[PDB]
Amino acid sequence: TCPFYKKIPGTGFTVDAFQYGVVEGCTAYFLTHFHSDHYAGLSKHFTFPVYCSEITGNLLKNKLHVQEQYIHPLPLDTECIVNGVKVVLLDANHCPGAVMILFYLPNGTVILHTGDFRADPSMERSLLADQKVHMLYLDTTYCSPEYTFPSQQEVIRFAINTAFEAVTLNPHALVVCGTYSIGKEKVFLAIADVLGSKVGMSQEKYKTLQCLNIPEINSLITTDMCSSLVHLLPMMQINFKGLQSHLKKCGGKYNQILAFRPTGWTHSNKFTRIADVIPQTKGNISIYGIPYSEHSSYLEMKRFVQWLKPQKIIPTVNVGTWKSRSTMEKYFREWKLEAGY
Ligand code: NI
Repeated sequence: TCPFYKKIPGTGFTVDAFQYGVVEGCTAYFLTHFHSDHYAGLSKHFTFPVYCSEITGNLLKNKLHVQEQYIHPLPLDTECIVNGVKVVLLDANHCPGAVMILFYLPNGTVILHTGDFRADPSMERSLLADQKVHMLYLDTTYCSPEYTFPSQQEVIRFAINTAFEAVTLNPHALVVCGTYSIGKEKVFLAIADVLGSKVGMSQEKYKTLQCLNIPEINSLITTDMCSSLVHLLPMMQINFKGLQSHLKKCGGKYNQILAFRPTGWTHSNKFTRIADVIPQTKGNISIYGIPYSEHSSYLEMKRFVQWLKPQKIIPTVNVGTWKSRSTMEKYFREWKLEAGY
């Protein structure tokens, strides 16, 4: 049974609600982005209309084989009418194709659903600037003040400088980057670019990347592993055994691996600056955990919400425990009292 925080009142609409069977009274199913916890239940046998971005629609068609007749892609930043209701899709600054959705209810209520997002001050000059929002369905992933991490720009600067230094010292070092979903593509693209290489990967991952409208992509990726000195592997393989085994397969082309695990937040963020991050090393293998987040930090979240001044907030993440729920509701009230709405 579909939970309440996935239904939009006064509409026939649900958001990221594909794992509950046919939802009573749902006439349109919105998908905010192509991450498995959100698309869970879509497949080629789905026969209701799906509304989403062009990119998300590319992945539904090619990866999950959803039939074209049920995929309704919408352009960003454009007022659109769905089943008698005005909607706008906005960039969520999450993974490729990820959107927030503004719903203009027939009774005059305005609702913003963030999907997954990383709040940014640039959002204060989108189409959100122009009108009041009554209800906010908020990505509360890191809604607590211990959740700090650097900008994405700082993290990429660290990774490029690290990779470039290592490979310039040793031209026989291989760089490996972990992945388990879309998002965070800048990590491996930035490093390949500084090294003058293409990124090598499996056919299945290359296929996924060909759906994402990245400019000049045919210039940056390849399935020819032998022509590439940046390789992508599944995240699960980014450990000493997995990497040793990979290094065996490269046929004595390489004698060292430098590997990156982009995580979200880890507790080593409570102590160590990005500048000061160090790898775990065993022999000729080193592994760096880097905190590349595609969700709001606590401070970025707070600033967006205090700018927006919603009358009601409904969290969409960390909803399963009373302690989590109580924690979030305390922060929302602090924010409201400090800013005066
Ligand atoms: Ni996500």
